[PDB]
Amino acid sequence: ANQPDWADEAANGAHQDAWKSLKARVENVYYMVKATYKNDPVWGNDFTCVGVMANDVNEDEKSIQAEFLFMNNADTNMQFATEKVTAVKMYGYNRENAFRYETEDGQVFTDVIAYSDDNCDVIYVPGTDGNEEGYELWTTDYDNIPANCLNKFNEYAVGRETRDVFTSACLE
Repeated sequence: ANQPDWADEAANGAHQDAWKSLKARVENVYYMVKATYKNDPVWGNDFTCVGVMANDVNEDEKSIQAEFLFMNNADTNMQFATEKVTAVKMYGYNRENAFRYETEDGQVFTDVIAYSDDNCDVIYVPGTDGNEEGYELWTTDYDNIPANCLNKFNEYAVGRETRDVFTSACLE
């Protein structure tokens, strides 16, 4: 199958619920505190300070409209954006476990939830089309990292070097 040992629905699916994760973002802001890579087609090159908030809950499509803040080398200050995100299935799952980001002009990019709890996610970025493979970590409070997600993130990102993404310094 060419997939990570953690993509195992029978074992891990109760903690890999993307649709529930997308909707959590409607009630609370999510911030990307750490990642293991620096160039993404969605975030940009040398990205930092990524966070999100969501609206336009569509149960039929399992999609939301996401508003991102983020920083990359395209500009010196905070940038904003709007994209559609849809909960989809990857690695042979019965139940949606993946984030399909869609740009206005139809570009699609899909990341997989490796692990999630009510206030955090660990998100995997397969990196195909020659992109960078790595891991992300998100929480509802950039000052406070939930330990289960951190634990899972350090485990799954083993052998990779970690770096900060959204810290307090982002909002001076």
